[PDB]
Amino acid sequence: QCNVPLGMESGRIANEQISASSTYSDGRWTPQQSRLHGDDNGWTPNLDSNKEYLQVDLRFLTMLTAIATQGAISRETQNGYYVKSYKLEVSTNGEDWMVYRHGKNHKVFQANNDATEVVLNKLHAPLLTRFVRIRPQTWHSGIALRLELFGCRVTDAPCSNMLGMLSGLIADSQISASSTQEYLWSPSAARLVSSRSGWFPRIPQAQPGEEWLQVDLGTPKTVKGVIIQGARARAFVRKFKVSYSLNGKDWEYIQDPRTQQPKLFEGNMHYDTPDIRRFDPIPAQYVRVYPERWSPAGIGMRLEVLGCDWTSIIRR
Amino acid sequence: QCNVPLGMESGRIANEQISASSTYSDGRWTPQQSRLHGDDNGWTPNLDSNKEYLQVDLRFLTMLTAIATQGAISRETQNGYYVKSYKLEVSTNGEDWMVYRHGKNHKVFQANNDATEVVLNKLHAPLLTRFVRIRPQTWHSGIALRLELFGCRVTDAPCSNMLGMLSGLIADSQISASSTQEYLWSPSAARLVSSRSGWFPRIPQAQPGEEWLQVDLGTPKTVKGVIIQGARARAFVRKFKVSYSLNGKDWEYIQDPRTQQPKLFEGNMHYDTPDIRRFDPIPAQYVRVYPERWSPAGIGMRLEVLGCDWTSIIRR
Repeated sequence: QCNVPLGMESGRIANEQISASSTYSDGRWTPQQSRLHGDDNGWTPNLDSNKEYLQVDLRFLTMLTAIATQGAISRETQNGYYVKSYKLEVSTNGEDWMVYRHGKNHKVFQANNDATEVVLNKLHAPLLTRFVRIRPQTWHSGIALRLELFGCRVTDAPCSNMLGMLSGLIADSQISASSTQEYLWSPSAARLVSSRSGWFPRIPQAQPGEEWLQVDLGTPKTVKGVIIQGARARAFVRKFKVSYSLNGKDWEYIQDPRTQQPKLFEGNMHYDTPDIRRFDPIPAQYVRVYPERWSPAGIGMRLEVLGCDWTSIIRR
Repeated sequence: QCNVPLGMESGRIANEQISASSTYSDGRWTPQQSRLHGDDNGWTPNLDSNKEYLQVDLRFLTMLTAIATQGAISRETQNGYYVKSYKLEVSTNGEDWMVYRHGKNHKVFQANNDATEVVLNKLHAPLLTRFVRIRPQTWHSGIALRLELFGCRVTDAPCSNMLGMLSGLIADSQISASSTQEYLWSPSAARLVSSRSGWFPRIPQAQPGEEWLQVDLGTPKTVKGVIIQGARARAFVRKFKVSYSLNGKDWEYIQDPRTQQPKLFEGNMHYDTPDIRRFDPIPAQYVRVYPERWSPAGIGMRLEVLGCDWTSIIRR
């Protein structure tokens, strides 16, 4: 299951992966002291306010499912400090941020009640991200924070490997679309995370079923899912269908077994925070994502395909 | 507490610090024989009248809180002499004098009833001064006086040091005002005690809250009070507010916690006799005194700031 400590306490998250908006000026409450069960104070900002944050760089896209926090007792004075509530803010690139929401509004996490006890919060909806910010909203005596993050990698699941949109392994020539906003479009614009724009059809406010992004994997693969992202009025896909082809001639949609019709996948709720959509493994060389509904600003999309190698050999 | 003998009996007040308007012509009743419990006569003037005085130079600004007197018995004749009542007159410079008052009128201190006993008078209101004159009003047989003075230094209190208006440590460039009566004004005019004039705004009969004197301490300091003085129709401030700034950008007034509004400090009742106004210690580099009420002759002011060094380090 996806609830493994990501490496604050263990040290797997190295000191340099931990930063903050600021730190207490005497240098005794650095971001690097924010490790859960740490024995030397904790992180404390320059000023106590709701505009400060602790930031963890997880290096690569990671599933985040839970957060645990403590306050800290001062080694110098024995005074206890703890955060009573915080907001969560995430990013795939460090520039584009999403404040975690519960329905319409920002989720306010209830945190500590003392300086020693661990308080764990499970996300009601797990989160694909790289950068994590904890932003204290209320505190006792002052802000002090020790932290653990919980989750897993996408590739922890079997046959899940990112097939090469993000990494560039899938070349520009292998990425194509029904139409593009600009002509002499660069196919790299459609790459999950690494792109700084996105694929936009000629009129992003387009017609359902008419537009598509196609990935040619170059050889047949076992395809088990996609990761969809919006684009940099924010543009993202809200609903989509997926079709696939082994031979480049015949296509099929992934079916909703319950409805006996092409499956309508849920898209994104934000332009940056991506969403994983898995499905029953299918042999395919070509995959198309067909946007059906989108945000008010129209279709904008970055994408990655998930799977592994295919075997045309099935035993008899 | 501020009731320590200032050095008449101990000899801390040296002979040269003691003088009088005159002395008995045979030289056997000199001002230097006016020390409490002295064993050789006492001070006696050339003529017995209410126009004579004994004068003590305390050298620097000193808190005076009590006076003790005796008469004296003649070593030569065994006749006893004592002062029955006296007035008190004080000065910061030896030129400008204030007769101590009780309400509207001069305070007449009741003194001795015999030649041997000590009679102590506590001032109903303690007094910041340098020069002290005892002026006998009534006497038995004749004027003879032995004396002790009681009080303390301002710097006996913690974090109280005069920050450099009086001494010149605070340079002319660090002293400024909202407006001045004369242009090409010398900032040194505003220095507590050492100035022989004072700060006057363009129209000393001015509008409340409109005028101010500013001291720039050159670095942030812990500020714990001011000493205000009038100027040389006598000009002095009667009521004032104090504002302060750490960063030279943001200002705050010292608040009256009872009223939740800027504190209205009591000013002077005389042009020369200064008054100490302490407050809760605050970090500041810049301090402004804003006159709100003043004597009929308008705003006139000399000033000193009180405090000590600041530490931007507060332990956590």
